[PDB]
Amino acid sequence: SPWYYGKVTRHQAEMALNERGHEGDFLIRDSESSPNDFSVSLKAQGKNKHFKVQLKETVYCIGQRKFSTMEELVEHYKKAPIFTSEQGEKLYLVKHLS
Amino acid sequence: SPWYYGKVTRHQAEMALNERGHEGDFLIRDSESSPNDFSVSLKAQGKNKHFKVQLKETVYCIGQRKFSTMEELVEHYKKAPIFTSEQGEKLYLVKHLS
Repeated sequence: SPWYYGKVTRHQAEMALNERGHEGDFLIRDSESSPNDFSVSLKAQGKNKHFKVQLKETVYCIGQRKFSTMEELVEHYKKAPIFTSEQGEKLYLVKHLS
Repeated sequence: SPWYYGKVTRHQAEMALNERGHEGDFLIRDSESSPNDFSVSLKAQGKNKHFKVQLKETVYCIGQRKFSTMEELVEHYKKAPIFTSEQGEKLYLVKHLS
């Protein structure tokens, strides 16, 4: 993800912008105040500004369950059944078709 | 994303499972019936079963706008202002801090 600078703090973002930033230069970093979100830190008018960007990450929903990644979904259904028949027959995922 | 097989149709998934699939083998493909979602196609009990997986993709929210990717967010704010002061001074993103 080329658009992401680094997990630098608000203060560290300012230090970088003060050292080598110019009008309109920006960086995108993890938010300190809200660790799962981001901040866009911008040099403008001789000052540094910070804008919060809230992330609602991906949700994979199947039946009544929700997973943040497809890998998690897959593993879950190797240990718990993805379908139980009415005869109680539990069907599980075993491995990917090559 | 190693977990994704391909944009094969329901019928093509069955053909692959019939040709070389065994009990518990599965593949994850785009859904035909709902193109932005997925389907898990599983061989179990000599039969092929298909399970819908709904995707709510990532949302990046900043102010009053929502974007599906950070790249889109960035481009948008190079053409429209990310902040307008009360003097009407429009601040835009220009480029990434190296």
